[PDB]
Formats: sequence, C-alpha cells, structure tokens
Amino acid sequence: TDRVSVGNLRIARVLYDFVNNEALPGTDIDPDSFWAGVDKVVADLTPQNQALLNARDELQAQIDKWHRRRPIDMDAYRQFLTEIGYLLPEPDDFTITTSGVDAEITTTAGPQLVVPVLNARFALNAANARWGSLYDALYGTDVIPETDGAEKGPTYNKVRGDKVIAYARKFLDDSVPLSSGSFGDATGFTVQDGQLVVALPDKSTGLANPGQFAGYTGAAESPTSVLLINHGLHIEILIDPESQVGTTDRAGVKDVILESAITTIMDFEDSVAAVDAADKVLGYRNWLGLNKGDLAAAVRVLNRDRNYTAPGGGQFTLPGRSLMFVRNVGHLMTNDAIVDTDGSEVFEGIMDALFTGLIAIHGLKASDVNGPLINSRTGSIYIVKPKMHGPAEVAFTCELFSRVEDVLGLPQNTMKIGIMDEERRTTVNLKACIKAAADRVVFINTGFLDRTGDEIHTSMEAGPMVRKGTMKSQPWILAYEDHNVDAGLAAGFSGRAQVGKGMWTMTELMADMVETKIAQPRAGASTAWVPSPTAATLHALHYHQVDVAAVQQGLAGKRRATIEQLLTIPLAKELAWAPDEIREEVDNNCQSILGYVVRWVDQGVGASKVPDIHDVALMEDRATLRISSQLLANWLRHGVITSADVRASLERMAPLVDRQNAGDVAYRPMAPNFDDSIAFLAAQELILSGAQQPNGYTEPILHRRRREFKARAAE
Ligand SMILES: O=C(O)c1cc2cc(Cl)sc2[nH]1
Ligand SMILES: [Mg+2]
Ligand SMILES: [Mg+2]
Ligand SMILES: [Mg+2]
Repeated sequence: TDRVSVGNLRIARVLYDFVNNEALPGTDIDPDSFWAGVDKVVADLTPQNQALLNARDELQAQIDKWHRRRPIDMDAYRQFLTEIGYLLPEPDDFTITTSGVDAEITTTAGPQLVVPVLNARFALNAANARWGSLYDALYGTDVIPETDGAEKGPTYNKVRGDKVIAYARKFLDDSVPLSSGSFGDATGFTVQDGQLVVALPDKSTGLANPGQFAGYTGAAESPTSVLLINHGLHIEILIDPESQVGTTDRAGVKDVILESAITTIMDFEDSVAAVDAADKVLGYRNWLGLNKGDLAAAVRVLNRDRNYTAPGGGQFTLPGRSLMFVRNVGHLMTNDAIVDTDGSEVFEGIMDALFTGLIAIHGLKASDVNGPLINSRTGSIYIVKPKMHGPAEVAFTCELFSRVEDVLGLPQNTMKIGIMDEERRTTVNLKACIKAAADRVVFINTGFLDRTGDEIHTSMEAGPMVRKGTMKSQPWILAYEDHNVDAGLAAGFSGRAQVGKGMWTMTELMADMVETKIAQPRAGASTAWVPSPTAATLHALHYHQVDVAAVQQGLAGKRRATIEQLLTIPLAKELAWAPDEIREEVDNNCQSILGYVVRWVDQGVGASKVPDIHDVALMEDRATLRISSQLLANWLRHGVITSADVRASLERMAPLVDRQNAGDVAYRPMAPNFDDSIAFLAAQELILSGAQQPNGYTEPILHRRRREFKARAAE
C-alpha cells in the first residue's frame, strides 16, 4: 500500500515503525493491544467528533441567514443565539477538583514559553530556559539603550556592562530588599546561623525578610552563589571575584540568574507545518526525546537539575528544566498518518491524544529504558487543546482523554487539559466549558489572533468589520479578556490552575515588552506567552514587581463583563475610511499572509521572525493567517474592496516579501512569475475562498498546498 492493517485501520509504516520500535518500549503496554485500542478509540469516537463539526456548520449557517435580514436588535439577536443552542445557560457556581498537578501550575506565577516541537534546537533551548542570565538579556537587548556610550559592537563595551550591573542591583533592591542600605553598595555576602548577611561599606545587614533567603552554594563563609526567592520565583547571585565581570564588581558578583520559563508548551499545532505521516513522526520523535530526557541536537543536551544547600540544612535539588505541556491539534483536521479501509483519513486530534499521551509516559519516570530526566513530578500529562467551540467539545475532549488513558493503562484524570479560549462559542459559554473539564483542567488563556478570526467569521454577513489594528481595543475583546480571568478565578483557579494571556510578538522590541507587558500580571494572569528564552527572562521581572496572588484575590467575585459586551459585533461605522486607509489595510493584510505563507508552504516553517510591512520582526503562529484572511474576505463580501484590489495588492506585496527573505539560500522568489508559485496561489486562495472555509480555518487550504509543494519536490 504501503500501510499496516489493524482492524479497520491502515497505518502508515513510518508511524507503525516509530511507535513499536521507539515509543512503546519501556511503557509495559503490549503493542498488539495498543493497536487494538487505537482501532477501537477511533471507531467509537469518530462519529461524535464528526457530529460536533457538523453542529458548528449548522449554527454558522443559521447565523449567516439571520444576518441576511436587517442597527442590530441585541435583544432579538441574543434570544436567537439562545433558541438555536449557541448561547447556553450559565451553570451554578463550582470549584474545580483537579488533583495531581505540579507546583509550576498550582502555586507559582511566571512566563510560559511556546516552541514548535518539530525544531529540536528551539525545543531544547526552551526546556533549558527555566534559568537564564539577566546580564545577557539586559546586555544583548534594547532594555539598556545604546546612549551613551553604551553602543553594542563586536568588542565588549565596558560602559554598557556597568549599566547592566546597576540595572540588576536595582532589581534586587526592588525584589529582595535589605533591612538597611542597598545591594548596590554590597561588598560581600556571608551565611551566619541559617541567615543571609550582606556586607556594607559601613556595617552589615540581613534581608528585610530573611525568609526570602532560599539557599546557597559553597562555604557559608564565602559562598560561590546565593539563592533568593520572591513571589515563588528564584533569584541567583553568582559570586566570583576572579571572573572578568567579577573583578570590577564591588562585591565580586559575576551574574544574576532568574527563574524564567517556568513552563513550556511544545507545540504540535499552529506553530508547525505537518501535513503527512512523515511530518507527524518527526514531531513525535522530538516529543519522545524531550520526555526521555535524552534529546540533544548538533549546534546541545538538556540541562540537568540544579543542586543547592538549604539555609541551615543538607542538600536540595531544584528543577533545572521548564515543565513541558504539549499542544495537540484541535478537533478539525484529518491526517493520512492513518486512513481507514475506505481510504478516508483519521481525525488528527484523536491521534495526537493517543500518541502524545503514550510518549508522555516516559516523562513520568527516570530509568534506563525511560531515559534519565523526568518532566511532571506529580505524575500528570499536560495537554493544551486549541480551537474548541462550546462545552460539548470540551466534554468530548474529556472522553477522548479518558478513553486514551484506558488504552495506555493510566489512572483516570492522568491527562490534564488546558482550555484555550480562542473561539466565540467558548468565550460566551466559558463557565460551562470549564465545568465540563472540572476534574482535568489546569489552564485557560486568551489570545488575539484566532479569537478575532472567529469573531469576524461568525458575524461575516453582518457587515464590514473594523481594521485589524482597531480590533485590539474593541468592546468585545476587552470584555473577553476580563471575562476569562473572571470565569477562572470564580472556578477556583487561584492556587490551582493557570490563567494565561497572549504572546508578545515583537521579538526585537524588548524595552517595550518590559515597559508594557506588566499589564498582564496586573490583570491577574498567572502566566503569559513569551517568544524566546531572552524574553522569558525579561518578562520574569514583571512577576517580581507584581504580586499575582494578591491581585487575584482582589478580583475575587467580580463580574466585569456582561453578555451584551461579549456579543457586541465589531461592525465599522458609516464613512469610516478614506481610500488610502483602505489600501493600507489591504496591503498590510496581504503582506501578513504572503509573509507567513511563503515560508510555511515552501519550507514547512510555521514559526519564525517574519518582518512585517514596516520591517518589524514578528513571531506569530498560523492564526495570523486566519485573522488576516477573514478580514479581507469580510471586506470583499461587503464590497469595501474587490477581487482585483486584492490581486493588485498581492502583486504589489510579493516582491517586498521576496526581498525581505534575501538572506535565504533555500528561498524561492514569488515575483514576477506569480501564477506559478504554490505559495502565492495559496495566499490568494486563503482570501478569495476565505468566506467559504469552516469557521474561517486556514488548514484545509494550507495543508493541501504544502502537500502540493512537497509533491512537486518529489521530482
Ligand atoms: O499568538 C501568537 O501571536 C503566537 C503563538 C505562537 C507560538 C509560537 Cl511557537 S510563536 C507564536 N506567536
Ligand atoms: Mg490559536
Ligand atoms: Mg510581595
Ligand atoms: Mg459557511
């Protein structure tokens, strides 16, 4: 065929081989029984999966027709959504009962990294990013300005280094204050009677709160490092007077190390391009290596844990790696990794649950067959499930997980669930969605891109929508952000599960990140997404300056969003825009699509630093495609713009995207032979067919074009 027959299934040999030879050994699950369970799970769960997808289509069909007869009566609109089953009754108050959850999630607040699992070295970097140098972060980025004269160059600018040092000293004052004086005047550190004691030029002092002293290394009389704790996060003062930086430091300090990326999401969904059996296996194989703890790539090796000395005691170890979640794909797509007897593809999410769940077994244990490094410490498996619509699709995820756990021979509720709030039918039924996963949920979060794509698609027929930039401050999205935090805290998330907020996408603009991203913890988010290990470290500053626990209890019991605000469709007003503004918005959207699409389709890259139309480096996932294509399809549908406008724009934008990828040998230009670039045709189709797509999802077209490209590369 060539495939492996097991019941109604025809399994791609690469997958069959990978599973039996690499993933199964060490798990004590008998191969023939694993494959029987797979057959059974797929046979039993496929019908309901399909039933859900159909229900999505029926609802959207009803809304499309409703809008085609029309301001908007919100009373009648709201009651329509209730009649059809879109808006469901808000259940009574409850508290989640999820148990066996790691410390990283229950108690601590901090940055959360996301990385495409298909890139080993990015995945490895993310795992080791649990601890990072603040000096390197401050020195290498624009947090410390190049004026003056702190300009960066080949040589080490000693002027810049002093700025870094002073910056770090201040942070210490702010986060672990001394009873008198400041770290900036320190001459040394000693450990007397299980207390940190700091040497001043005048006298000496202790911590204003001695309980913030976590541990140390070396002799108590002359420590090689000091370990501090604040708001659950650790701070390490590396002390070494013989160091280059140390010789010039008043107290011999070499560096300050911050606990940064507390948890990481290894991503199988929107940051990766994976359209067939071969791609899935490359992804499963890295997930395997991460869980074994033996993954290593050729630039290297997962960092082992960090050992310290307790204040008045023996040794203790702290986790050196970021706690790994995995984002499986959602309920939509199928993949040829497995087909049935009639040749139709199996649902890709069901597959991920089985395989990523199986592979995750190796991370619950350290052995010669399971590999040396453990992930979860409380025996959990953390799966973020994206793009769910409403509480019934959450319950289906519960059931899927529950069924997988039987096949894997795991205790029930082993497989925990991160509910991404990124679709409108979830937003407005959020409390119900959490309720359906009440014994499994460990995470909710919000974002911009997917949610705004769905916003636009759901109300496609209602009229033209505001510009993408404008969306970020519209009533619905402000309500959506608050209503998430509120639903969460009301379900008892504080001290139990993460409340997360979106990615900082501008990877070179770190000064701005430090200035503004502090808004997310101030809004009571226990975690938020960062695009790099450097960003994780800088964002960790915010959890020191903000007591997320304190903020969360202050927000307790508040109902800051109304259903009316959630349901306020972002229609543009009359007149609204001038020609030049319209063209500018089209260009920006065609550049966004083209810029991301060309690397996805031509090179199978789903996450990278893509310069936007103003050459700013952005790190967005595939959901950039959905928001951009839906906005244009919306503008197209209501005659704000034409198909020829869109094509003229794609043709204008293409050569810029081309020259923006000049430093690439494997890059192939889209201009001037437009109609012969699979990437180009993919970008054009995403728009002109955008309105027909199920909920505006881009994967159907995208996967097919990537398949088409790989097929032409087979000759
Ligand atoms: O929501 C976003 O903008 C966003 C998500 C992800 C995942 C990555 Cl890996 S990079 C990235 N950006
Ligand atoms: Mg998304
Ligand atoms: Mg405090
Ligand atoms: Mg439709």
